[PDB]
Amino acid sequence: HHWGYGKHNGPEHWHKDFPIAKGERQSPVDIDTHTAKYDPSLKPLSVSYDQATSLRILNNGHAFNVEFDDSQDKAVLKGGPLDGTYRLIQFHFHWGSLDGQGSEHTVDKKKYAAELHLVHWNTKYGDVGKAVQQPDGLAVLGIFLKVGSAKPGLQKVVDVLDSIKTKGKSADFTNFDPRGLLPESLDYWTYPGSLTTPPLLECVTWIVLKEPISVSSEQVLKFRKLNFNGEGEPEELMVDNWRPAQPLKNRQIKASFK
Ligand SMILES: NS(=O)(=O)c1ccc(C(=O)NCc2cccc(F)c2F)cc1
Ligand SMILES: [Hg+2]
Ligand SMILES: [Zn+2]
Repeated sequence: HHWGYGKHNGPEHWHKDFPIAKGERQSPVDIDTHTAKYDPSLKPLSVSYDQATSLRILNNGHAFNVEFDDSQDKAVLKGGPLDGTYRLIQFHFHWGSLDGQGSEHTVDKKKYAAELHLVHWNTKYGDVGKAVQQPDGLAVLGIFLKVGSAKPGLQKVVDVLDSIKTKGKSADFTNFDPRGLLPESLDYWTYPGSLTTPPLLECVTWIVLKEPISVSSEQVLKFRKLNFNGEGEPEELMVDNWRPAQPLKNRQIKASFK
């Protein structure tokens, strides 16, 4: 019926309902570090999340989103390859059933345990709905998660997963600081792409950070205990909610570092 990540409604089937799946600037892609162009004109990212107002966390089937109040320029992203101000609307993760898979983007074919996506929308468009209809409507900050030492800033997220085990569940999630999920360095790669889930709109400027953050095995394990299904339905563990790398086509991956 609806799309998913299973054998019968997974990524290989999406093109039937969303023709854009075989488009020209689809994501994710493999970042070949030896062919990525170091661009001296790329400016440093400006991540201002000091006034971020998280509101709730919900399991929407597919993944879990932490939503933010984007009624005003509270948490924004500017700089880098971006033009204008982009407001943070939500963040979510993609992870695997095993530590050796989970990320959507790969670096030199290397997959990480998971990938964090901080989704922002261009303010010049007034609302997210309009922004998705534009080639530069969204900017997603992608951060790789590697299994190692626990990330303290991620623990609040992990503790609440129990209350949103199944599809449709949500819980109040206020006062969460997104800054706790950032690596030390903001060096990044960038390329024009798309949403990695249906509708797969090609409205995204991807900003993938070079430095991954580390999370403990216990932290990643809790992600894996979530359910794709809603209460009262057969249990399907929410794992491997990632889309395989797509062809780069006529695109150039630029790097903010040499
Ligand atoms: N993993 S990712 O960062 O690429 C990604 C980010 C956001 C969304 C999203 O907001 N989807 C819902 C959505 C999007 C467009 C139009 C809609 F109607 C809608 F519901 C999907 C994928
Ligand atoms: Hg678009
Ligand atoms: Zn995502």
